[PDB]
Amino acid sequence: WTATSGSCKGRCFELQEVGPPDCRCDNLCKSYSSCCHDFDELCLKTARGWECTKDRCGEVRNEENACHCSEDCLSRGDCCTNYQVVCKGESHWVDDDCEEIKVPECPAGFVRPPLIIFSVDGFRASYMKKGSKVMPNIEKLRSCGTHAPYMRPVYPTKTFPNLYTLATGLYPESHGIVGNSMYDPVFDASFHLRGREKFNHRWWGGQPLWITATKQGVRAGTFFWSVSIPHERRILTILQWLSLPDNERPSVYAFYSEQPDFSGHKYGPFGPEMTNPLREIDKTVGQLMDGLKQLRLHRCVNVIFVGDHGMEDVTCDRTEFLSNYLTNVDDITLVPGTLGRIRAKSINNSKYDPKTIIAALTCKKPDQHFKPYMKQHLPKRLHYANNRRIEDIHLLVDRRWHVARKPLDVYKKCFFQGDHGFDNKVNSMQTVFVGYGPTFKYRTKVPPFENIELYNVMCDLLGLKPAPNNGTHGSLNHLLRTNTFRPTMPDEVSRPNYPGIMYLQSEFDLGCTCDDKVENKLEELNKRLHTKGSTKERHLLYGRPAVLYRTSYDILYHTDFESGYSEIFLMPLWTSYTISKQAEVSSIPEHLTNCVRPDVRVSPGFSQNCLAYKNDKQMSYGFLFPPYLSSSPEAKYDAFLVTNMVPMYPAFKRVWAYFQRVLVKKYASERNGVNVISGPIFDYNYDGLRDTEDEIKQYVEGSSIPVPTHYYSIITSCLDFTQPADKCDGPLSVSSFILPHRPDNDESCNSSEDESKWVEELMKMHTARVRDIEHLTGLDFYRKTSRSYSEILTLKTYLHTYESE
Ligand SMILES: *[C@@H]1O[C@H](CO)[C@@H](O[C@@H]2O[C@H](CO)[C@@H](O[C@@H]3O[C@H](CO[C@H]4O[C@H](CO)[C@@H](O)[C@H](O[C@H]5O[C@H](CO)[C@@H](O)[C@H](O)[C@@H]5O[C@H]5O[C@H](CO)[C@@H](O)[C@H](O)[C@@H]5O)[C@@H]4O)[C@@H](O)[C@H](O[C@H]4O[C@H](CO)[C@@H](O)[C@H](O)[C@@H]4O[C@H]4O[C@H](CO)[C@@H](O)[C@H](O)[C@@H]4O)[C@@H]3O)[C@H](O)[C@H]2NC(C)=O)[C@H](O)[C@H]1NC(C)=O
Ligand SMILES: Cc1nnn(Cc2cc(C(F)(F)F)ccc2CCC(=O)N2CCC(Cc3ccc(S(N)(=O)=O)cc3)CC2)n1
Ligand SMILES: [Ca+2]
Ligand SMILES: [Ca+2]
Ligand SMILES: [Cl-]
Ligand SMILES: [K+]
Ligand code: NA
Ligand SMILES: [Zn+2]
Repeated sequence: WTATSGSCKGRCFELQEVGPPDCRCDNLCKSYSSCCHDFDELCLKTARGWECTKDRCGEVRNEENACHCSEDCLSRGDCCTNYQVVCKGESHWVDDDCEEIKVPECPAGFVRPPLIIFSVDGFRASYMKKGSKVMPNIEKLRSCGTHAPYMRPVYPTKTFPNLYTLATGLYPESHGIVGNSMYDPVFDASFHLRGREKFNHRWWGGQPLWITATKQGVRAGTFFWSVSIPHERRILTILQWLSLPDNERPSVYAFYSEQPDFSGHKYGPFGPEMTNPLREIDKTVGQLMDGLKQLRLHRCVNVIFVGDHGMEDVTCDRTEFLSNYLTNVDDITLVPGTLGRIRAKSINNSKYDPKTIIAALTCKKPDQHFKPYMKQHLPKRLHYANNRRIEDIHLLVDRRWHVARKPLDVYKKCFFQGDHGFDNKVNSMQTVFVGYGPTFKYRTKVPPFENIELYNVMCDLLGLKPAPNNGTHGSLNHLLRTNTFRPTMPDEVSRPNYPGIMYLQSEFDLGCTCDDKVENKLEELNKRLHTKGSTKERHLLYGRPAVLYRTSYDILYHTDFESGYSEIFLMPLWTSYTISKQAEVSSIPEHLTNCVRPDVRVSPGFSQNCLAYKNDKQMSYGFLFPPYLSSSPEAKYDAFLVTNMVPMYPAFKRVWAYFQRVLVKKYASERNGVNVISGPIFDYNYDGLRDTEDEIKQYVEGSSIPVPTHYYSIITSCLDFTQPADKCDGPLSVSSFILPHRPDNDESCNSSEDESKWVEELMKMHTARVRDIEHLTGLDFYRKTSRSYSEILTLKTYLHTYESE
């Protein structure tokens, strides 16, 4: 019920929302069907349009008009945005030369520069260059302020997940808005774009920026706007709030445009009909900037122009149908389109089996345009699994395609030419970032970054402490002139032991053998020095990683590599080695094919054993430092130590051996040397975070050797590739991966072919940030470099995406 007989007199676009049954006057009342009877008349005036004309200048105030051109309008805060241009001889903001804003130039009574977020739906990154001739206001913000060539959205690349990620700094799996449509099985409730369930606060987790501000005594505008409020009135409303008295006036605001998304769905991303919507958005930016200039705020406010996601070419004829794969198609519910999510149609059907659905969808047609996954097997960089609202079965859809259940779903619902939602590394899904104002840098270009990082910066801009989030605070300090956040490196929790030779060979009963019984004072002192760390500066280039949790581990030194060996997990947490451009690749000699050697620094009780691998018919083993890259025949014996061994499915050994034998050397040739850090990851509950011992679901048969869910590598070199990796004076360059440790290669449809046709393609799909590996391992990397900590934070968030320009 609503008692719509109240009135909006003196309450238009009120900031405090009122409780039913009392009628509402706020910027969402229309969406709730709750506005007072007189809201249109009083709050949505349109008379005489949105621009002053020569004949209106100095008019007698008429309160019926949409905006004003009378002499009293500046003190009332309600002039048309072009008033000073038409009536007082001023220039439009876009026509003024740009001039560095070195300090905030704010009216008396402003305690801090306000922040205005101008958000645009569907604004693809390439529009900034391709549309620049028709967007002069936007082009000025871009060239004069701080800009990235693009900003990476979160997966799925849909509207609600991305706007709420911008507002919270959280991945969708943590904030709870995991699509535009959702079913929550604990609530037994469905969330949709249309309708009222989405207004229930239980869907929306974390803490959005407007709440963070309000809790810390910084007042906020209401961010949301009902679709029927025209853009001109949204801008006039912001400008009027900015004229409130000091104690009532907000410091943070948002504008939202449904364009260019709305037209992009109809016409495709570059349809000739797209020029007009871009023109219209630019005009809206111009109205805001002219309006700020009238209020003497144009060199006081920080403005962010940001998009949620891009737009791709997608038509009805590029649809794959599950009815062409499944016998049982009526026993499933599909969330369809640019991703798929599958669950049982009925919880009472005991003949539902996910294994058989997955198998019927795997590599069945030669050009198949989607790939099925159990959600825990999705690339870790997507962070798309730890939420009961994400269905176990997921379909990753190729760019330009849709998936649907049956053909009748597509013609009883071609209309559309654009859509979005695909993998967030796809070029067409990238969106925009520009920052302009006293707190941003002047004429500065910054590298691409992820939208999860912006909440921290918006908090910095307003002097707020951010709520706990998935950004890396300090990684975007290079965007800011002032208000930088200066973090300290985390303290190491566990210090290592440095074991010497403590065990005789006969103390070990591991069931291992090696043909190594082959015998010098020159070379003996030498090998002793290598075991005490004499080559460590070559192989550990950025210091040892720090262990940020409580555990027992040993540092082990060798000629060609250094490791941190866990006594609890019975394997290295990390293994570090450097491969120069000149390094040579060799084979594993015939006599050493099955060689595994006891490590006399590490007790039998804290070692793996060969017998377990023999008896486990599914599990084999591999090595973290590759025997192929040994510096000499004698050093090669170190690579077969039981302390360098890790458990590997034979199917995974195909991937790992090609990485180690072919790819590492290729990268050293291309990059002028590389430093490699490799290791295991355990994430059995798919939360993106290091497992404790009691979370491990699988062991090598009959032993306490835990099986990793994934294997990582971090590959570092000099950004100036004219210097070798091991003698680099300046910034670094990195690429990393987190490969799933699977007992089959079903993910790779071309795996019966030679590794040269499919392994590198797998690795590119599973590209990762250093920071992703940090979360998964409890390790902290790059502790000892010549670089500033903020620069290192930026390096740790880099993602190598393998898309062209
Ligand atoms: C990205 O950044 C975020 C934010 O920093 C990281 O997420 C945090 O990670 C922590 C660990 O997973 C987690 O800490 C736990 O908090 C529990 C209290 O949680 C409530 O309170 C907070 C604070 O206000 C709130 O934010 C939470 O909100 C979640 O849940 C509601 C719905 O209930 C949602 O609206 C919201 O979207 C959010 O959901 C997400 O997180 C939850 C987990 O909290 C997931 O289940 C969802 O799928 C979704 O992803 C909550 O309202 C606290 O109770 C925990 O303590 C347990 O564990 C410790 C171990 O130290 C143990 O000592 C305790 O005994 C206790 O265990 C008991 O409960 C167990 C389970 O019932 C039981 O088995 C035991 O036997 C015990 O009885 C814990 O400290 C923190 O909540 C989240 N925060 C958010 C916002 O998500 C995230 O990790 C980052 N991602 C990456 C990859 O780095
Ligand atoms: C989602 C989402 N998440 N966070 N925001 C706010 C936002 C954020 C950000 C920021 F700075 F982060 F970039 C910028 C702009 C907005 C406003 C978005 C807006 O104006 N739209 C119209 C209403 C629509 C339906 C709706 C109406 C009402 C409600 S609710 N449940 O809050 O009443 C939800 C969705 C949602 C889109 N939107
Ligand atoms: Ca959108
Ligand atoms: Ca985990
Ligand atoms: Cl969705
Ligand atoms: K075996
Ligand atoms: Na295969
Ligand atoms: Zn859209």
